[PDB]
Amino acid sequence: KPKLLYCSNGGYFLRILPDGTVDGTKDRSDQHIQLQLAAESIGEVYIKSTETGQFLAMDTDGLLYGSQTPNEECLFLERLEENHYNTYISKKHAEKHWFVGLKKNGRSKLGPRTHFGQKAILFLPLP
Ligand SMILES: O=S(=O)(O)OC[C@H]1O[C@@](COS(=O)(=O)O)(O[C@H]2O[C@H](COS(=O)(=O)O)[C@@H](OS(=O)(=O)O)[C@H](OS(=O)(=O)O)[C@H]2OS(=O)(=O)O)[C@@H](OS(=O)(=O)O)[C@@H]1OS(=O)(=O)O
Repeated sequence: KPKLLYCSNGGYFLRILPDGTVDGTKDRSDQHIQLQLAAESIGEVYIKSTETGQFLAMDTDGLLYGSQTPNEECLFLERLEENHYNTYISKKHAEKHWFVGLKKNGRSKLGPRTHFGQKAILFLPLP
């Protein structure tokens, strides 16, 4: 079943738009925020648009984008927190510790600027 991913940062909702831009919006009633993430392995996720069909990917520059094709850059790893919010990692760029993050202006974040402890790094699934 669907889920909205609520970022603690500014109270936005991860949004994959059809062109492939990933940002957050605070208009919970929007078509593109509905997200469906399936576990493809032990603590390994795939978040994907319920509407457009595309995927959450992060290129080798740290920019999260929407991909048509599930490809090596679509597996983020889930990791529950102490406060019960998640934290998704790029699996291709784990080494680096590049996460999924939104800024307080909506602009998605760059993997090479996601540090453990940011309020950006935390997302919390809602129905
Ligand atoms: O463009 S911004 O809007 O982000 O304007 C701020 C630029 O400064 C950064 C520097 O990078 S950082 O060292 O990793 O922080 O971040 C600092 O300011 C932003 C601005 O907020 S805003 O909502 O984007 O307008 C804060 O970003 S955010 O994560 O809060 O959204 C940074 O906070 S934090 O690092 O994430 O905790 C803040 O730095 S700090 O809190 O003092 O450490 C760049 O934003 S950043 O990449 O998100 O950090 C901004 O330039 S950038 O092109 O947006 O990256």
